[PDB]
Amino acid sequence: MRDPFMEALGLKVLHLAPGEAVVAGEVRADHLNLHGTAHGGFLYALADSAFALASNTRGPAVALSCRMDYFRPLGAGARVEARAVEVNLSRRTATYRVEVVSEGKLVALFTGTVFRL
Amino acid sequence: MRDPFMEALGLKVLHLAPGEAVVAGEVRADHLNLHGTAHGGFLYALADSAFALASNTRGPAVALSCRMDYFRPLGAGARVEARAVEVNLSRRTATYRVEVVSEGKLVALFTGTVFRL
Amino acid sequence: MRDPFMEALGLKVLHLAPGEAVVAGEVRADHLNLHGTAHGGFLYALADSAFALASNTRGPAVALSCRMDYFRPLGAGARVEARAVEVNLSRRTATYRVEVVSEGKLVALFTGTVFRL
Amino acid sequence: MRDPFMEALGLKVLHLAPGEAVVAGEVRADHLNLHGTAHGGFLYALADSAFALASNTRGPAVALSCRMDYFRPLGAGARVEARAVEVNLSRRTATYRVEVVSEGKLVALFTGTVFRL
Ligand SMILES: [Cl-]
Repeated sequence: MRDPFMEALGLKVLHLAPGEAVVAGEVRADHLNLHGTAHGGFLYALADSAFALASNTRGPAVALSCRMDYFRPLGAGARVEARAVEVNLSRRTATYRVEVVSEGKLVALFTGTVFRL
Repeated sequence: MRDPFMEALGLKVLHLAPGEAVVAGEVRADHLNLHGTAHGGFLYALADSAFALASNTRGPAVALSCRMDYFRPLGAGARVEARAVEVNLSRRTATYRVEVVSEGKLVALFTGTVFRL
Repeated sequence: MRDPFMEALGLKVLHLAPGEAVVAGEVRADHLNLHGTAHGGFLYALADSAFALASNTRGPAVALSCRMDYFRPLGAGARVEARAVEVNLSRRTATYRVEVVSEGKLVALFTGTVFRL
Repeated sequence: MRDPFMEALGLKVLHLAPGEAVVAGEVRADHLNLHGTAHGGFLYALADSAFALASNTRGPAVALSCRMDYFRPLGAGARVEARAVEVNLSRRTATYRVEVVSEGKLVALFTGTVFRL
């Protein structure tokens, strides 16, 4: 398993088991947006990566629809984690909840559904 | 206006006007996922960037909730664009639709709502 | 085609063609919520009905994920329509955009994806 | 507190406390769709009602964006519940997760964000 984008973003896996995964990273200078806070795409990439790993432990799967709800902004240097858990596993689709956490606070909530190939 | 993450991803602005924006990029080797296709986070970052620029033409705004629907995978070298248009503009919130297109095909659809500061 | 819930809500079809549908209704006294405005479930039911009809013109399909963005409240007596159009049609999934309109104003935006049986 | 639509749908409250609520109902003949299963609008109305009650325990609030993920169909006679819990409470917005359950099975997952008036 090699994910070029995860590697480019400096992400690491803290846990991987059937139906679940935790991916972590640190907000670097190149991850900031025009507001000076962690770009929504960086936080989403983090959650999506945990989502991808968790869902693929059940077999090949690709994202269909994902929702990202942002609660708190993060600045450079912030250590963040995306914790993915399985909500539903069906024959051709599956859904996961991914909590994005930093220093014990829920920074964002990701909800995604995949199509099982 | 300087967005470190957009710059790091090699994104460029093709259009910016009141309530709308178009951001473009090319899928590079470092943008691929474990599947060998454009990482969902890269495509989302592209759409989110157009969303951010379009929404901020109305004044400071931050994302609340965003949905990303994926329709077609993209490989390295693909030229992609995210076209953001305003769907609703309220006093404290606004919503935008962002079409992600590559070679005339709709690759994904992004729907997002911001909170106006 | 008989839909008990659509009938119970007093909904009517104003258009049905391949990949698209328009469903209309009027906000009645029994459709109001604790706020005295059209219940979110009534507006969603309206959009979902147009979504269901439009998607099923392509063959049997059931909803996977749907998003409803609310922009303006409606009171009793308001005439409302849900206009569904096809955004993407794939082999096993399809996505539709449904605009909820009343007196020329966009009251809400519904985005939904179905699984094709 | 009187909600005409909840009453019309035969819904009842099983729990209400700060930041949370449980609403229950039974799928009646008039709640079925063209497929002969519980209409998506009925299940959404159920979840939305729990969402509305839970969010309003914190003060007046109206829905901004809601997502409904469907996992299992329900037939006439099914007893269903929507359990709403608070995910995030901010100054002007709040987010809730609502699990739709029937006979111990997760039938659907609702995720919604409100604007606090
Ligand atoms: Cl959504």
